[PDB]
Amino acid sequence: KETAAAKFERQHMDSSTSAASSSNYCNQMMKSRNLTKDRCKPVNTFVHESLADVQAVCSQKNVACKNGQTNCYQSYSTMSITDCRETGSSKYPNCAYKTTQANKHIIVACEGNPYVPVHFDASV
Ligand SMILES: [Rh+2]
Ligand SMILES: [Rh+2]
Repeated sequence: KETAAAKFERQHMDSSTSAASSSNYCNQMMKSRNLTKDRCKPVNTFVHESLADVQAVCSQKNVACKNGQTNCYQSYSTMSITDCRETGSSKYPNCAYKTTQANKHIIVACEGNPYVPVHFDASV
């Protein structure tokens, strides 16, 4: 089916835009990436960097993951990102999000061979 690596790309990668297309960005992107299908995914981050640059983080600063696993990695350089956060008045199926652009270090969890991002842990 959909690999963990492909799922990370669907849920977290948006290399096409340098920053959050618009105030509508999260409303459109959360739906189109199928993060609103079964429920409103409450929070989700999209990264506006090349796939190779995000895959390279698996080789960068090793940090503890929030769940206590050891396989998380923080980017040495800041990256362009968009945080999506479901609004207090959002009601499934009409999932509503606030769109916020940032330039932060990302923290991803990496797994497999090849060793690639499979979850988005945090930005700092
Ligand atoms: Rh820094
Ligand atoms: Rh700094």
